[PDB]
Amino acid sequence: SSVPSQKTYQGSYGFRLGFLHSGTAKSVTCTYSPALNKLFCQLAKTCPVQLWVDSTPPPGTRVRAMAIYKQSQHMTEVVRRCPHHERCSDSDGLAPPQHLIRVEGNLRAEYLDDRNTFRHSVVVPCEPPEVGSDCTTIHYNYMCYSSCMGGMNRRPILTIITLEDSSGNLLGRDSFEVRVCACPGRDRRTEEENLRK
Ligand SMILES: [Zn+2]
Repeated sequence: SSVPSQKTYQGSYGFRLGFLHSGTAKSVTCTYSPALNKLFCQLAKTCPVQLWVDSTPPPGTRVRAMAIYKQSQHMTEVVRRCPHHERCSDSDGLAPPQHLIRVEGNLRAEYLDDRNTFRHSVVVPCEPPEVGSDCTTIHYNYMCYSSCMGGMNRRPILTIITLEDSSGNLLGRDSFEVRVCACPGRDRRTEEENLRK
């Protein structure tokens, strides 16, 4: 399948992602490494991602998330749940069982299977920040381990977040690598040490 662009693009509204500072304790379920631009998270745990804009986009703007393989030799392969997890009885009523990425706690989430590329994505309406806040947050879940056989199979993935208008045209784009693993704090520490070495 053709490969979606991963080029960072702030666009007219100054769109970019942000992440909370969670640390690398053994108790951490989700931690983001700025040095690696990489999120480490446990299976099906809440991953809060901040959406930042310099100016408010029009009503009907939406935010889409999609996973692609990071490595050149695999980026044409659709990222999907492995044969085991796609048959898990863990439906939330909205997400198709094949989709790796879910949005948690948003009843207006929509899930797309692209008719031409067959890629999966999940999209929600963009909303203005609440009273007293400067950004909005989306809660994502990753429903397969990076290591799952017959699925990601230890291959790294990227999540691409796109800001879109009501027709789906591109307004902004940002991305981050993801590792879904049992011990995100330990793995983030290891990979940051390797990068230093
Ligand atoms: Zn799996």
